Amino acid sequence: LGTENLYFQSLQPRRVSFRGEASETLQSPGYDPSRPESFFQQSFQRLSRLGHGSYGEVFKVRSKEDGRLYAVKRSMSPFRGPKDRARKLAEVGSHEKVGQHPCCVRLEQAWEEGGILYLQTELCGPSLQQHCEAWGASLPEAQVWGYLRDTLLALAHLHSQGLVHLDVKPANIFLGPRGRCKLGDFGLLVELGTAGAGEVQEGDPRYMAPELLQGSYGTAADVFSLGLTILEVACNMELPHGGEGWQQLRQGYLPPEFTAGLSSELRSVLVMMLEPDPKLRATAEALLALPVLRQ
Ligand SMILES: CNC(=O)c1nn(C)c2c1C(C)(C)Cc1cnc(Nc3ccc(N4CCN(C)CC4)cc3)nc1-2
Repeated sequence: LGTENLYFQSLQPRRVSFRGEASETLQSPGYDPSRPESFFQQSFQRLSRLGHGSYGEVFKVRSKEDGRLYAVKRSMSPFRGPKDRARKLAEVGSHEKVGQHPCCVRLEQAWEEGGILYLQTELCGPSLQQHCEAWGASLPEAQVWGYLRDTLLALAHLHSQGLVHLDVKPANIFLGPRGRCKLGDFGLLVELGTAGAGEVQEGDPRYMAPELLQGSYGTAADVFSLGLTILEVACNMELPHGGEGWQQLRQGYLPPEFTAGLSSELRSVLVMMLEPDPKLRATAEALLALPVLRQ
């Protein structure tokens, strides 16, 4: 990748896909390629900004094609070059590899224009982080068990295919109707056994599995991250980025000032998920087999 001819070469949208229909031309009611506005500008009603960061922005939109609501994630600035472009496009690939699942945020379509990547997904509710902020307290365990089960279902789906999300956290879990949720943000997702060697994009340090400090990547890392995710939302407990507390949470410590009110059942499951040794840590499939996590 770091050596292509025409390294610097950079107008109308091109579909990004699983090599099915695409590579392809896009069309839409409201879109005329000879007008200078982008496909995104012409083909959607932009309703609000749902999120933003160094990556770009996510908008709530209404599609002019079907009049339905979606989210569109748009990258910040034109591709830096071939490696940046490949890195960003790989998020679409990760969706293709994951495939559709009721506990994963669904990708509807993706395209690039003018060096910008656009991912149009289903519109979900707020993140679990945002939900906890609105609640202003610990979530009732009845809510927690549902979110735990749904995100475990998502992880089992990824893990069965040798995929690791690597950034499981409340901010990347989105609420659905009637108590469900979905795992999203596949930007850091990796397929084990494929380079880059030291497949090095790092998730949020608050939720990182301890074995990742020595580069031991595996599906078990996601189970640990989800354990801390659920601990945080069930206890309204801020997680340390580092220091003594960060180490203790990775040595089996459950702070009594925060966790004394957990049911024995939920505590028991969290201990399984937070096991420091990834070889001993429960798998998502194994957790989902526990009667307490049944349908
Ligand atoms: C890197 N970022 C993302 O992947 C990402 N961020 N958001 C906010 C979304 C994504 C996805 C996973 C790519 C797609 C998506 C799909 N749906 C939502 N829904 C949503 C709804 C409401 C809100 N809020 C409403 C109240 N507000 C003050 C803003 C937060 C945030 C997100 N968010 C998103």
